[PDB]
Amino acid sequence: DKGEWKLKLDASGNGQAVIRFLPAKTDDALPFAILVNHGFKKNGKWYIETCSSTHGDYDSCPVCQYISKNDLYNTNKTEYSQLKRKTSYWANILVVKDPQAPDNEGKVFKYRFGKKIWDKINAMIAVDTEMGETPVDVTCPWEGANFVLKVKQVSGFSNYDESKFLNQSAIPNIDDESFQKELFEQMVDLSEMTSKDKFKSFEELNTKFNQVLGT
Ligand SMILES: [Zn+2]
Repeated sequence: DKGEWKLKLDASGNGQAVIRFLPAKTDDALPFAILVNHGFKKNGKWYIETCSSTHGDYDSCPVCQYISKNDLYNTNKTEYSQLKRKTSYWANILVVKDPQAPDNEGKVFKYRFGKKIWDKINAMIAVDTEMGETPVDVTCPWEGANFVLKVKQVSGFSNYDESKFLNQSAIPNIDDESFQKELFEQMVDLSEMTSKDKFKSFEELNTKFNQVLGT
């Protein structure tokens, strides 16, 4: 009821589903949105904000400024790991199979994910064409491929190692214009996730950052 789809886990902490990453909503759009941010707690307070480096602006981020000016990477590894920028991704997807919530099947939602899954998408296209490997754009409605989402609790964390892409396949009914029109219709504007309004001014961030660090 918000537009975002999530994999629902069981008591054991297991989850599986089949999703289909969708292509760019428009010709000048991208199938993925890249977002960077910071998230850490200090003095009983949380600093959870987007990082202006998402669009190459490190100056407008107080954390990056702090990390850099204090050479934390070299003077305090620990602190560095806690405060370092974190990259995630957004995409539009078509839920194929969702055992835990069958009502999602056949619908389009925005889906967020990390490097572990992003690499699987890229490993499909960044192949060795010198050895004859066939690249595959998994987001193509005709020659893309469904992705099986598998989660398992490993060492207390959600592990996605078993997630993988299946064989290439065209989306069913994709040739039907009405279906195709509705599919792209339900896709949300991914650039919206990285627009200017998603970043607070430097002064506001710095103010919050300082209260979190106690300055
Ligand atoms: Zn930053």
